[PDB]
Amino acid sequence: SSTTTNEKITKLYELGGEPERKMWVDRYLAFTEEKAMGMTNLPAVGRKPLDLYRLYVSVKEIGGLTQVNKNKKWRELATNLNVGTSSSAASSLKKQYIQCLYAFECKIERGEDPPPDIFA
Repeated sequence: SSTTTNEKITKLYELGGEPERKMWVDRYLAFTEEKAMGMTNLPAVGRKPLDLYRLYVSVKEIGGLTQVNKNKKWRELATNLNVGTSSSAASSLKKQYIQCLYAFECKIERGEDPPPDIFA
């Protein structure tokens, strides 16, 4: 069945070269453990684990967060990360995409964007 990859963390697939993404990704995990939402793997897909980095660069090329909500990009990103592309893969990756990002989307764009003199 679908289920989640045996990989709880994600910073593992990137130890050097991506200090920015490994940090945000490490925080996302520290965020899930913060509310005890799941000390185990949860935002993992069929094959590969989270792939937040590959999903972050893909979502940007996709067009944004709103595009992946009405442009049938759920099956696209699903095919980009190799998960199935059949049917349930899109619906699964859809919930996994929002589970991974969404709250993180605001924790990566809103405020994260170089404080535009934003009250600072």
